[PDB]
Amino acid sequence: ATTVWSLSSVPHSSHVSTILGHFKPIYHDWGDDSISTSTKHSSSRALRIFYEKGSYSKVHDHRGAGFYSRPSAISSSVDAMILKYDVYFENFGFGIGGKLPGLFGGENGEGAYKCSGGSNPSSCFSLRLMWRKDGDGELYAYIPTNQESGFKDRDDVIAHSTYGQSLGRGKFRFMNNKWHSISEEVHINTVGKTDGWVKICVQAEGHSQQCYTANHLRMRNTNSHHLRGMFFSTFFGGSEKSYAAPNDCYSYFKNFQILTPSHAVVG
Repeated sequence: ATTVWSLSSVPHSSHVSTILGHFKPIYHDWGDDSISTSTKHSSSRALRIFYEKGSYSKVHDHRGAGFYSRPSAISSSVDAMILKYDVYFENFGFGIGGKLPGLFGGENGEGAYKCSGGSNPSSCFSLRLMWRKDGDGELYAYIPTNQESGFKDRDDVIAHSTYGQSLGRGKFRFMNNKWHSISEEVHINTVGKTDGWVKICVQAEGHSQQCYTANHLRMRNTNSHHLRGMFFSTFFGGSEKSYAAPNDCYSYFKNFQILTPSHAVVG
């Protein structure tokens, strides 16, 4: 597969706009106060996100960070994409869950950035990861309501009426105080079919790779929708205090890559 974009490290800068420079263009960025850089766990200077004890999505300060990234090298009709990155969890403390970066797509414009929170218009899909209780991982998908028959009753699905769908929860798990290599391979559906899929592999250093494949997915209902790039998103929650971070804790990200393999749907 062809690598169209990568980001090994971030510069040692106090200016967040410079820290995030090679992610650009970015859209709907937030969380400056949580963003810094660190070589504590790696030779490559990593993007570091701070989550203050007690923080979650609704807390005003130090609750994490978010932005959509659409590197210019990505063409406008990409139907298959692989996102890779390394993440270190420091002092987790996973509480009852939070967000991690994943891919997103949809319309070519602002419509693509609307699939989060309580919002799921027919302009986008988003495929962030989440951690959960005890560091269990999942695909956390904002996808169209018209999924295949019986979708909600799938063994790999914990559905929600308004928020994201939990796919594959517990099939991989995140470990405190370790690096993890993460890959998310996404092939969006043929329009008119539920033949899209997502394969996530996670490997904590020292341990065996664990992979989960979500197949028979619908991401789009129209042919003008495509994969657009990375939805960088990380914070605890959830929308209420029960999701508050139990600890002052930190995540570190390095070695970002986006590849574009040949599109291959699975019916």
